[PDB]
Amino acid sequence: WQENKSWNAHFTEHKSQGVVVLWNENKQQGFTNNLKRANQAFLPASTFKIPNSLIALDLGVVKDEHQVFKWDGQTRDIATWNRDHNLITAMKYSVVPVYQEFARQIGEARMSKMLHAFDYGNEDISGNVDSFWLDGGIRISATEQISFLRKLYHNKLHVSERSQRIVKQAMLTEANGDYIIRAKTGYSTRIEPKIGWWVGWVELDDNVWFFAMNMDMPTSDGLGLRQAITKEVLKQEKIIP
Ligand SMILES: C=C(C(=O)O)[C@@H](C)[C@H]1OB(O)c2cc(F)ccc21
Repeated sequence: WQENKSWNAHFTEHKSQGVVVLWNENKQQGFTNNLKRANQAFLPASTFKIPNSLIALDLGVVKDEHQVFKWDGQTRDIATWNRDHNLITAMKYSVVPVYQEFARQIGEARMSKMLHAFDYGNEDISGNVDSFWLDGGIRISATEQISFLRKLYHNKLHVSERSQRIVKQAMLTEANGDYIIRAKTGYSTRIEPKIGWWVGWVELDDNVWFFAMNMDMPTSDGLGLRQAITKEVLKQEKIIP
């Protein structure tokens, strides 16, 4: 691991504090601006939609990426949640109530066994089966997110190849002729410290760069900084133009 404190400039530019962790897959080398915070374990919030999706698909709770999960008719504050979703749109709009229902169907015994099989964070699902990743016991660090994502990239998690391919499709965030980003955002507001996450990877022609960042997020106004700050680091490191 190498520490690169120069990336703190990108946080300071926005009156923010946080960590970005990068992993160069070809070279098996990691870089971060803060070795301590890189290994600090936090609630995953909606980054948990990655493992939750994989488990739901492997147990048949989700049949495929086209299956429609009808809105339950309860009007919630995020307007895009107040409609029917499939796996692609539920990931895109981070539709908590869809994933809460998945978790109830999975159940606590299978959820716990799956997170142990995935070596996921502290493997502790204490709390409500349908909210432990928001206000229960599960904690994961940025470097732990990378370990998990590397297994997903290589189809090495303890679920089917199909489930892993479908979730990677559903993680698609950005693509152009220079790179592909597959990732998931998170926003942990229920338990201090309030933080934002962005975790995933950048596919290049001849390498993949895994990333996991989190940052203090005292209000929702800064959510776009999750991606912006990460992209400043990726640009500095010549991973994206
Ligand atoms: C869209 C989001 C994101 O891009 O983060 C957020 C708002 C969403 O996704 B999660 O992180 C999560 C958790 C909650 F308890 C409530 C809402 C969300």
